[PDB]
Amino acid sequence: KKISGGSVVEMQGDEMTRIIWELIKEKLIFPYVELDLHSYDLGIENRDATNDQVTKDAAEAIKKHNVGVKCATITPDEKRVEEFKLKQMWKSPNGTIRNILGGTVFREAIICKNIPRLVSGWVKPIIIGHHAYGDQYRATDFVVPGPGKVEITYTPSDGTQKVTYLVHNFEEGGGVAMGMYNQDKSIEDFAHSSFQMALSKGWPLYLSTKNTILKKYDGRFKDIFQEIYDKQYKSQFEAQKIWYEHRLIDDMVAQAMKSEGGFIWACKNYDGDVQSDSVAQGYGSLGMMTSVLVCPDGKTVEAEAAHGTVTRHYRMYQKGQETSTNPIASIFAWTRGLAHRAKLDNNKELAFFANALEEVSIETIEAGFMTKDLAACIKGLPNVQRSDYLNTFEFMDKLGENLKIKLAQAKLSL
Amino acid sequence: KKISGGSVVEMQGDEMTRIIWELIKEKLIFPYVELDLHSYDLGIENRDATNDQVTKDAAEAIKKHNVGVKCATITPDEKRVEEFKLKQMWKSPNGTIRNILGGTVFREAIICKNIPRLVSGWVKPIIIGHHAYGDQYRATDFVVPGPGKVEITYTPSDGTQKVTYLVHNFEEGGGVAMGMYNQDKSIEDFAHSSFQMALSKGWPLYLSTKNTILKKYDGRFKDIFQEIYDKQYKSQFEAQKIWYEHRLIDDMVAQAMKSEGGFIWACKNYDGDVQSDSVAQGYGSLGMMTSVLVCPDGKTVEAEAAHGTVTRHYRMYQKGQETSTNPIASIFAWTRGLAHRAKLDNNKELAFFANALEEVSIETIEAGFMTKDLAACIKGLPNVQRSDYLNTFEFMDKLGENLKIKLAQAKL
Ligand SMILES: NC(=O)c1ccc[n+]([C@@H]2O[C@H](COP(=O)([O-])OP(=O)(O)OC[C@H]3O[C@@H](n4cnc5c(N)ncnc54)[C@H](OP(=O)(O)O)[C@@H]3O)[C@@H](O)[C@H]2O)c1
Ligand SMILES: NC(=O)c1ccc[n+]([C@@H]2O[C@H](COP(=O)([O-])OP(=O)(O)OC[C@H]3O[C@@H](n4cnc5c(N)ncnc54)[C@H](OP(=O)(O)O)[C@@H]3O)[C@@H](O)[C@H]2O)c1
Ligand SMILES: O=C(O)CCC(=O)C(=O)O
Ligand SMILES: O=C(O)CCC(=O)C(=O)O
Ligand SMILES: [Ca+2]
Ligand SMILES: [Ca+2]
Repeated sequence: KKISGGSVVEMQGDEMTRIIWELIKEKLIFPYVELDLHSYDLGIENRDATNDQVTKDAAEAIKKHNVGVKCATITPDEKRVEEFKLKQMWKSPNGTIRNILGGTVFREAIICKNIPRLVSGWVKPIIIGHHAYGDQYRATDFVVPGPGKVEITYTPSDGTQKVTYLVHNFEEGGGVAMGMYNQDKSIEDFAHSSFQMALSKGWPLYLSTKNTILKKYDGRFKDIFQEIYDKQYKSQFEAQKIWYEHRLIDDMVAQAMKSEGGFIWACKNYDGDVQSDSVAQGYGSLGMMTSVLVCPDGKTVEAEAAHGTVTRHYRMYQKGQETSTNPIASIFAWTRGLAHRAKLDNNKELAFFANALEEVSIETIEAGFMTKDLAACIKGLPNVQRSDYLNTFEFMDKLGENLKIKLAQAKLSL
Repeated sequence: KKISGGSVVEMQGDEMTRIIWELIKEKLIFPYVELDLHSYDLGIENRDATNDQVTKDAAEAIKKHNVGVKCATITPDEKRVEEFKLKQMWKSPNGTIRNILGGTVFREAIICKNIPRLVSGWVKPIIIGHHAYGDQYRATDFVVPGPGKVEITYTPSDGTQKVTYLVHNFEEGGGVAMGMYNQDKSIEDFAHSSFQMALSKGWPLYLSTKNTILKKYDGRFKDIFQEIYDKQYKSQFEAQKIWYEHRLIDDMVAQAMKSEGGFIWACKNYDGDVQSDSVAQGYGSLGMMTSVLVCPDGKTVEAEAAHGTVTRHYRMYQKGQETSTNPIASIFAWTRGLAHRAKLDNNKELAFFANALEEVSIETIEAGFMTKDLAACIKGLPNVQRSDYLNTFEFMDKLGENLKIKLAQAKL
């Protein structure tokens, strides 16, 4: 440890990403960077032991220190309750954190020149901002056990009126029902971040909704974006020869699929969650994408890997079999977090380190050293041989070597 | 107008699809087929005129006659209300029809061997069955004007305690809120249709949900599928060497993107709606896809194009400008409906005709006569010249001749 990093909130995860997380710290961060590290273990076991209170604490710590880096976590269902002998099916730690912090989640592929895409046309990046607050992650769902009436009601805080809407009358048998909601202020912040991101990149902005189907719910997003565009941002867009356009999600996914890339895609929370996986895989790997939650203040960020804990690879790890799991997304959670840390503190040595590690990661892959997913992009999956890639440790070690070299050359330079 | 078709419900649409619809009847269907045809105009003007009653009437007619073919329709938002001077913002006719009929919507790309895909890997078809009932199409959404409590309650029919849950307490400002629901029986029918489709195609089946997030709501879909699989179709799958698996939707879309295709994808209503467009475009055009609603009765069917009315091309049509818009999906709405009609009536002539029109459509494109979208698939869009594609009228004409030849050559 030499560079003085400052205050960072670290959230430990589960399964294969927890393995990779420790390797990143040991071989990449800790040798070169001293951090005041506020560490919260979001491993499923510690969440169960704390009644998921560690998750709320971690989110409050991020508010305090303005940067956090999160490892992927298990969101348990019934099967996970049985697997770990959990007390309850805990809520997604990502939902909990994003709903405490608010803001927009920006996701973008990590491009290496030698890696063929699955989608032939994307020669420019697609950047998905997605609203981080509300909707399905805050929803209230339940089983309808039998016949009866489901209603949803709104009571203003003065208690002077009540509006009851019929959801469904279940005449025969049961089913499921759910309420969900969003807030105007959170929607307004989301539009601002989306418009500002478009201007920062010089790219057109598209917002996707279902507003033809949900006329009030999605119509509110469409209206808030349009009001804020026509008032504040529309001339700035024209000055850069870019535009803002609302599209139906149906049209939007087809346009993106056939596009060349090079646009900002504003998504509702659920669409951004799902489409970012399609996009990341389309550029060739879920392991090559960045995800940063940018809070409305412009000060606080949470960087993360958007993919999951890679359970299938973890099961092989548990048997001693070789794994090749792409660490790049998890590494970029650290570099994006430290880069923001550096900016807040005007720390040039940290800013240099964060970019250096990003450069090493891409250069290493472009020199032919990669995990199996990326070799599968170059070859076909059925054509890949063991000699074509590196196991998770071998790849981390190669990154470690090249990082030491790159930082050694920087010190020698000038 | 020789072959006797039987009874078919026709639903007329809007904008560019409406133009193509009448061309298909004139140049393709009516010369070779006589039908007992119950026509319902779902064009946005007639729906307004009838206060949407025509949409429910058409759905009731499909229940009666077991087959319908639907042109794409406008679902109005505020901008459409002003455009057409509408009385109300009408609900989607597709939502209305699907929730009356129930069942599963099956969507599959129409493959021409000369058309390159956007997605490198898919050499086998992807069939999305999607639940036709409930969820977002049946939702109750509203604006929250200001601070206050939104709650959701369940009052059982047995007189027992009413159950109340807090949705959100808005502490400052307003927002939006929505209820939505689904029914056990509809989910069970959706499960059975999915398992049977996989066995009939010999392909593995995947169900995608968000059940880690919606634990009760999406958990019910996952539990019902798993229960019906274990007790009913499991041994049949193993005999055919296929399998059923639930995946989270995040994993599923990425798995699908990198696959070679060749599976049935069971989706919830909203996911199937959206993913079907991404899959159709990935095989290279929104114009090449079949969409067939299969009702739980095993009898009734509604065939449609899954895409919209193509407003942008319609606006150019309104200016007298040349357009190239892909009719194939609107045509396959006709062929799929007639094919089902022919199966119900055991009409071997109608069945032959329906297949022939499909073969003609594919063979025409495979010969190099295609609309602009398909030309763009081959050459890339910036490289497409005018000599590479036929305009919408030209393309319909070329299909009409190849059809006339294919049936005359079959007269032998
Ligand atoms: N950000 C988050 O905290 C987050 C997000 C999503 C899911 N999860 C959680 O993760 C757990 C597992 O979910 P899941 O199995 O649906 O999905 P997953 O962990 O994302 O992995 C599913 C598949 O995606 C591929 N993959 C994902 N990340 C990869 C990487 N870094 N390198 C190489 N391949 C990668 C692998 O494909 P192959 O099998 O073909 O090799 C893997 O088997 C669940 O408990 C879920 O709740 C967490
Ligand atoms: N089944 C239905 O009744 C249905 C389904 C969806 C939407 N709609 C309705 O249709 C209206 C417009 O929707 P939208 O503009 O979002 O999408 P759309 O009408 O489906 O088409 C939008 C874009 O998709 C491409 N496209 C769709 N069909 C095509 C075809 N047959 N041939 C060539 N290209 C095709 C065109 O791309 P390019 O612009 O690049 O040429 C078009 O501009 C709305 O009122 C909506 O409610 C109806
Ligand atoms: O939190 C979860 O359960 C999944 C999160 C996810 O898929 C995402 O953030 O893209
Ligand atoms: O009914 C609508 O408004 C849209 C329908 C749609 O996009 C679909 O059926 O896939
Ligand atoms: Ca996701
Ligand atoms: Ca659709």
